[PDB]
Order: sequence, then structure tokens, then C-alpha cells
Amino acid sequence: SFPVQILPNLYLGSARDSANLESLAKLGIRYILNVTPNLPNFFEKNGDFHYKQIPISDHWSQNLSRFFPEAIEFIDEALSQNCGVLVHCLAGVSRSVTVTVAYLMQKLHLSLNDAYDLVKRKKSNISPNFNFMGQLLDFERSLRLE
Repeated sequence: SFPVQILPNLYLGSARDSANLESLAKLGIRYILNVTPNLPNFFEKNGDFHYKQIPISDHWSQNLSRFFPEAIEFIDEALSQNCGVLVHCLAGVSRSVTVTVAYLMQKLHLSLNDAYDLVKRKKSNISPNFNFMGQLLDFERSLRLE
């Protein structure tokens, strides 16, 4: 299996997907965001390619993880440059799913339902995680404040 395209330039990868830097390059992906439980936050530029790892604790907090903003800035900084972005979850998928849905809500002004549905359309195995769901509804309320 390979990473799915949620939107032009926006890709979502699961733990089992072929994260082959050559496959990625072909698809015209110069950015890569690894979302994974408890890894040190780190980033580096490989000339063309950009790489970043940000933690997303799947703990009960209603807390975003302050990395949602960075994750979005990173995805945004890519999409703006009109080039591929891969949001990858190295363990499972819930975390990268909650990240791209959060992105879709803020930058494409989609509601949770529409955003989540868009992702379910391209990734049917995914299932909701109540904790993350609670955090995204929280996130949407801020956005709603306007």
C-alpha cells in the first residue's frame, strides 16, 4: 500500500505504507511530517526535502499538543509552495488523521464532519478515537469563535 491523496499535494500515510523517499519524490513530495507518540521533536533539510517529527500524545488531555499549530504551519508552508506533503503516522494512523483533519478545518474552513469524511473517503480502515474527537471538537469551537 502507498500514501493516499486527501487533497492536491496533501498525503496521508499509515504505519504499513511504503514511505519510500523515492516513491515520495516521484509523487512530487518535498515535505514529510512524522507524527508519532513520544519521539523527540526534530527537523532537518535534505536540500530539496524538508523533514519534521512532532509528538502527539494520545493521552486523555483535551489539550491539543501545542504541536497542532506547528504541524499546520509545516503542512501549510508546504502546500503554499505548491508541493507535496506527507503526514505520516509511524505507529498507527489516528494521530496523523487527527492532524490532517485539524488542518482541513482551519485552512479549508471545513467542519469536523466534512473534514473527517474527506479523510474517510480516502482511508476507509480508519476509525474515530474519542479522545482525539474530543480534542478536535474543542479545536473547532475556537475556530467557531471567529
